[PDB]
Amino acid sequence: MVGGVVIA
Amino acid sequence: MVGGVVIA
Amino acid sequence: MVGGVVIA
Amino acid sequence: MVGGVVIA
Repeated sequence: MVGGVVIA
Repeated sequence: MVGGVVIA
Repeated sequence: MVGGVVIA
Repeated sequence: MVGGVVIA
């Protein structure tokens, strides 16, 4: 699993 | 700005 | 699991 | 301004 999140 | 990332 | 929240 | 982030 590779995963990523942003709130900008 | 909030970020995060994983493996795995 | 990867989660993120902003209030602003 | 309130932010939060997690794994996992």
